[PDB]
Amino acid sequence: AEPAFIKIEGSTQGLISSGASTEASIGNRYKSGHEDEIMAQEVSHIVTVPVDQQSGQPSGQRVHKPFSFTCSLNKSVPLLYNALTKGERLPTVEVHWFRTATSGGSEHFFTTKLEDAIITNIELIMPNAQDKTELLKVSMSYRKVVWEHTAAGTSGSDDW
Amino acid sequence: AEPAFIKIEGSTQGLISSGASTEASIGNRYKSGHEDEIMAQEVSHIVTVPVDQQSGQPSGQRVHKPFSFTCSLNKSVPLLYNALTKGERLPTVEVHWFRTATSGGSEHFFTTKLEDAIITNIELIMPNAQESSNHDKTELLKVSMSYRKVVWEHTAAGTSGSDDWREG
Amino acid sequence: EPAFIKIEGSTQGLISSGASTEASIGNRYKSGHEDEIMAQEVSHIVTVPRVHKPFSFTCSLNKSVPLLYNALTKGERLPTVEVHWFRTATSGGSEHFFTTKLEDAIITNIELIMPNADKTELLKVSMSYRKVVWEHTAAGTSGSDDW
Amino acid sequence: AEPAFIKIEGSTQGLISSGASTEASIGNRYKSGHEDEIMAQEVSHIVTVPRVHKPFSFTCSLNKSVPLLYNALTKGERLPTVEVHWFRTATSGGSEHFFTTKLEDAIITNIELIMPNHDKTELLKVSMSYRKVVWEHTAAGTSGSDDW
Amino acid sequence: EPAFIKIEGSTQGLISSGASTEASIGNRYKSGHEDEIMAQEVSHIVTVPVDQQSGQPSGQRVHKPFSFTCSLNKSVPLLYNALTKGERLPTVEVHWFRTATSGGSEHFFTTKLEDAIITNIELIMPNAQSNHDKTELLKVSMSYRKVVWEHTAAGTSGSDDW
Amino acid sequence: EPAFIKIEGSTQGLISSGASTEASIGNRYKSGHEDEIMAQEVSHIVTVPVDQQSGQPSGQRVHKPFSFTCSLNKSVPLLYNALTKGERLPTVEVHWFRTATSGGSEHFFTTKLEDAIITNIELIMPNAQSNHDKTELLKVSMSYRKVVWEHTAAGTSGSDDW
Repeated sequence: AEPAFIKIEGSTQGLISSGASTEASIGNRYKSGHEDEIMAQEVSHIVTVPVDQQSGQPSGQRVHKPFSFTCSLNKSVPLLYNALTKGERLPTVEVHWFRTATSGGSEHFFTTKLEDAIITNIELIMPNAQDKTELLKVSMSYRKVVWEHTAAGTSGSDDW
Repeated sequence: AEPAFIKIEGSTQGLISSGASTEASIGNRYKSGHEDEIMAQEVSHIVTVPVDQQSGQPSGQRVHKPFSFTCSLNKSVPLLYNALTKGERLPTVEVHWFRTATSGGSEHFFTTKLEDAIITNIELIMPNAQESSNHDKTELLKVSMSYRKVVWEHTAAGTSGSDDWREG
Repeated sequence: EPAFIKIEGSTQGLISSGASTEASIGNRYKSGHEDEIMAQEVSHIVTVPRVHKPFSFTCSLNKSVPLLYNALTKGERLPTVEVHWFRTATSGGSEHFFTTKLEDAIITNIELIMPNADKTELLKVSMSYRKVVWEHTAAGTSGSDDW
Repeated sequence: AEPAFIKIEGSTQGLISSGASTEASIGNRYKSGHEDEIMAQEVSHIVTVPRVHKPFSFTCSLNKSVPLLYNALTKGERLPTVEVHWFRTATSGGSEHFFTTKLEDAIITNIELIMPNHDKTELLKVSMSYRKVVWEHTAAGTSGSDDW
Repeated sequence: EPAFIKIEGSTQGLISSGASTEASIGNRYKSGHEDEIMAQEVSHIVTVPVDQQSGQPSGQRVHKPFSFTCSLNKSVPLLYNALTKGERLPTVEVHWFRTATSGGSEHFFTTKLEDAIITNIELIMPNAQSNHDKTELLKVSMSYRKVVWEHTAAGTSGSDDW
Repeated sequence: EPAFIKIEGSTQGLISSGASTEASIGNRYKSGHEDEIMAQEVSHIVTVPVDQQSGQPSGQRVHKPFSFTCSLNKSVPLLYNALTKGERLPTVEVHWFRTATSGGSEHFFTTKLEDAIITNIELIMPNAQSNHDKTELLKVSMSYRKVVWEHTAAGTSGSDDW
């Protein structure tokens, strides 16, 4: 699995992801290239339609569930706690997905964009220290999401 | 090897699986042959008959449960979200199952067809880089759907079956 | 080792016909039990607070599967479903040593799972029945009960 | 871990465990010595207070007593004695019998059969209530008991 | 590095007597602690009732059972007797061990219970599949009237009643 | 990568005093952090309630207890004292570490709690089968009235009240 990279813009704190993937921020895990992006080691997101469970037809509108990414303790974490606790809305959250390319390197092939996100949950876990880093799960609702397969040219979107 | 390939046609978006298994869509995992089919790494489906008591035998209408497949982030995924969000009815979903053949190659031996499918759930999960435990693995997209009719076909050996998922 | 299941249905006849032939299961073909389903798992519970619980076996996508769905969805009762259990014997081969048969079985659940995002897809078949008999064929002991 | 051997006597079917651990019954896992006892690969048992005894259970394979065990379960046959002999590695090379658990007029309450597919040999969990249990550390002299 | 526990009840005399001898355990015989139960596991919780939203402090300390896990040793029938008869155990004393400078084991911590009562005995024997060193396990859970914690090597006591 | 926690109590003073010294933890002695507890695990959640099939932000944020896991060290009896007596802890300070360029551990993050209260202490010792060559674990959970987060290496801070 290749890591994804997330650029976060805040209404109060500006470029929250600024310097997130630098040596000062993440250490020997430094990634040359995405200095102003958080490196996401996990992502999860669900979208659902309630169903009757008997006829199989929907029993209500679609429901968006929070978008989540997991990172380590990087330079953005104190800023993310500020946003969570102060209710700061983020006008843009943009995740860039990567895969192994022909040349051998990673290529950006997919994009997920959230508009006016709000952080609803931050979960920190340090696995037992006796190659892994502490984990920080950031969950977010939003007002609109757009999906883009950049390499093949397909996009879609929806409001919350 | 043993992934399945799924052709999806939508009543609004046409051939949703178009080009899903091409190099631009999935990269090094592109499979020449199934260009207009989604590559599915997992599949799950349940059909059940109520028993309802210590009585112990069938007691009510059978219930079909949603059919689901899991794929990676391919060219159709934005289209699939469009289908989920707009309630787009999918007139045909066709699953082709594969196994190792006599000669050593992959063989198509089973087919599952859905008629008037509707996507009810899309769950995206990316496992983490856990020091070569998830080297082979990729982000996964579990797509679930209900339908109005299913056909089961063992193409290699001749046997077929079918059933309707009644509305009421 | 796998178990082998002969299934006879009151509407579709020998449901197990050709289940374990190369055309049905591929390189997993077993050239002994052509007309039996090869079961990779089996589970069954009988309990008192007697209540029998459904008998279950798990197979892959073999040629009887479309017929098993027909039985389930149509409520076809199966007059006999017979399990033959095997073990490796003294010399070197597998020997049949146990049989469980069900009488007037009914399929109540079919759960299909494809794994591994080097094994095979799995299909769990669960069944009620009206009578079950057990018989350690190798040792002479038998038992039976009604539902 | 070494397996245990259980001698089960039933009020209707007699020595249920008779020949349970012989060549014809369990195959290459045949170990001569406990021919008239079932070879148990697992055991679990709980007693708790808010006394409450919970069922004693053992796990075996498809052996010659299993069809008889289903008869006991299905008819409610009271089994006047159930005796488990526990074994451990000794100073020398063989296993030594060091513990015994004895139940009086047990009743089988549950039989759960499971067969897995990197594994070996299907498992059958037999659970039973009882009217009295005796615990005995054979090697050291201490005993205990209680009624249900 | 297992713990070693001494148990006395008001009716049965030294319940842990000879618990860790060959006659009691066998090839796992470990000299020295002959009259103590060798515990392979221990678990214990103490808690304060919460009130999550507008949080911190909805109640009075709650003690939960102290439990240890051993094998089938000579004290087990004695423990079942204690469980079944409701025998009050005036003292249960746990000695914790760690790697020392010398190469041997050093006793550095003690947990004491006063008027303990056995609340649960769960016996589980894992499948012979391999597990060349696994053995039967016995989880014994105890209530008590007072617990004392002592870091013997460094000092520092603490205690509380249930 | 283990973290080190300095704990100050309003009744017992420097509770973490000598927690990581030889008398306290043995050959796991750590010169540098003598007056800090060594933490193997830490867990902490902060959340905002939301209207599920509606707009997101409803209701007050909810801070949840901060937790750390250590072994049986010199501070444990004091930590039990704080739990059972409700001792308010004016400062809890966590220093997080990572591998540096030079090869040594570097301090890069700090988490501080103000007026902490211990709400839960869970002691669990694993079964010494292979695969368990490490020590007993003690989960200490605390609520607090203020927390400060600091990325020391990069210059970011944030904070909140409870």
